[PDB]
Amino acid sequence: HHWGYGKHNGPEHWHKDFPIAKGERQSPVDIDTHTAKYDPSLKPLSVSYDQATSLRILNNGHAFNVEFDDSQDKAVLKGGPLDGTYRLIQFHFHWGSLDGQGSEHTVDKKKYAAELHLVHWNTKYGDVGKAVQQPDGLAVLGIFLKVGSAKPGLQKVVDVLDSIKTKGKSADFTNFDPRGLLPESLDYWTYPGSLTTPPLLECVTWIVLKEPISVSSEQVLKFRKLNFNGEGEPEELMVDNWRPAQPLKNRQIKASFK
Ligand SMILES: NS(=O)(=O)c1ccc(C(=O)NCc2ccccc2F)cc1
Ligand SMILES: [Hg+2]
Ligand SMILES: [Zn+2]
Repeated sequence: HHWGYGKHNGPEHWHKDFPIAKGERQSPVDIDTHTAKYDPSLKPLSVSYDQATSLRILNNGHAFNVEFDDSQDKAVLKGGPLDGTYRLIQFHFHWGSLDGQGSEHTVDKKKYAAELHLVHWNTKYGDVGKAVQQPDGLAVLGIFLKVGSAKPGLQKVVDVLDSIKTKGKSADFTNFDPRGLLPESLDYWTYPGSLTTPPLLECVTWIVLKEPISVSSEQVLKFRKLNFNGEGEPEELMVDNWRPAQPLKNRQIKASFK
């Protein structure tokens, strides 16, 4: 039926309705640090989230998204391997039922507890709808989460999860600063890829940060209390909403550091 992460409609079944699932530039991938090429020509990342305007948070049945006002250049990503300006439209996470899994990307086969995706779209295309149809329409900043100390900046997100427990629920989420979710360093790996959920469009330039952020066990626990199902339907805990690593094929992962 509609896609999910369960036994009968999970990643291994997506190819039936979305042929692109077996394409040439699918994500996520495993980052082999020893074969990644240090590219000295990669420019540093430029993150300008000072004028970011969050609007709401919603449970779309696959994860929870915090949406931002992208009507104009308020929160943008430039530099790195990007040509142009990409506006932040939303961010979400992928997590597991256990601390030893949750990330989509792996580093030397190592899985993290979760993964944050800050989704941006190329402004030269006018709207996200057009951007998804282009090979460089999207730029997603990936940040690994590992369990340890608490992340203050993540707490506001954690506190409101009860208001959006089931599919379809949304809550006003204004004045949230995404800068509180960034690690100290902006060193990254980059490669051409795709959305990790259907439609699985290959329109993404992936930028994965080397340094994970730490979140407390209690914070991740709250992610695990969300529901895939809507109100009044049988409870299915939202956990393990991650796609396993895809083959790298004819691609090269570049690194901005050595
Ligand atoms: N996990 S991830 O790769 O960062 C990712 C980022 C954005 C989307 C998205 O916008 N989906 C909706 C959507 C997009 C395009 C066409 C139809 C849709 F429903 C999905 C996955
Ligand atoms: Hg595309
Ligand atoms: Zn994602």
